Order: sequence, then structure tokens, then C-alpha cells
Amino acid sequence: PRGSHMAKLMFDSILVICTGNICRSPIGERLLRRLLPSKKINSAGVGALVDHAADESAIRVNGLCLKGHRGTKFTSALARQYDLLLVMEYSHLEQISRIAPEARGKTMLFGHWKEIPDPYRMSDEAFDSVYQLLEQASKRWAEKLG
Ligand code: NI
Repeated sequence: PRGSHMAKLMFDSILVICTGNICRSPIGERLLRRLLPSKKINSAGVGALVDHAADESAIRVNGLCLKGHRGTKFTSALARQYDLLLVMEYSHLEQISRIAPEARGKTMLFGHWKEIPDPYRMSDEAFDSVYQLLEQASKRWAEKLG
């Protein structure tokens, strides 16, 4: 979990997790990717829309592209491939413990330095407020990991 130059040794892979894997986690993944170019950053959804491209609204919103993103179901097998798991909603943690018991010990909230709301099927203003949350949350994580 901490706390400096040591963090770079402990976490080289990060799994960003939301519900549908077409709004929140796609954005968070891309944000962390250009902040941590050396790390393995992917995403999944506890109730993902498998093989679905990123949501239209999420795509619209700063200026970063969601290139080649497809919906990915979260599985214990997948958790086994990542040092750190970041979830958007607190409910995800509980659903993670249920799906992958071994992963719970290595999962925290995206924006640990409050949870991020589900923008799915909401106004563009909601996507902006959420995006803002994702960006600043992604920055606090970038510094806390080098
Ligand atoms: Ni479909």
C-alpha cells in the first residue's frame, strides 16, 4: 500500500475495475497508462458488457482516446495477474471478495486519496464530474506509485 520508492517495486501491474467496463474503468485505465507508461494497466467489470466498445458518452470526454477498448468480465483467474486492483464503487470490493477471495487483500478504491459514481445512462455533465474525479484520482495514484 505504501509508501514511496518502495511502491515501484511492489506494484508493476494494475487492474482498474468498474461495473460495465465501458465507462469508469476504461477512462481510469487510460489515465493511469500515460502516467505510468512502464506499468501493466488493464480493466474489467464485475458485471461487464463483454466485447462492447466504450460507451459513447465516455468516449466524448480532457483529450485522451479509448483506443481498442472492449468490455472484459472480471474473474479470479484475471485477478491472479495483477498486483493492484482499483475499484470505483465500494460495492465492488464486496463483489470482489465474493468472486476472488485471494484478490481482496490487494484491492483498494480508485481515488483512495471517495468512491466514483456510475455515469452510465446519464447527462454529459455527470460524465465530466466523474471524469474530473478519475483524473485527480489518477494523479494521486501516480505520485503514490512513483
Ligand atoms: Ni452484446
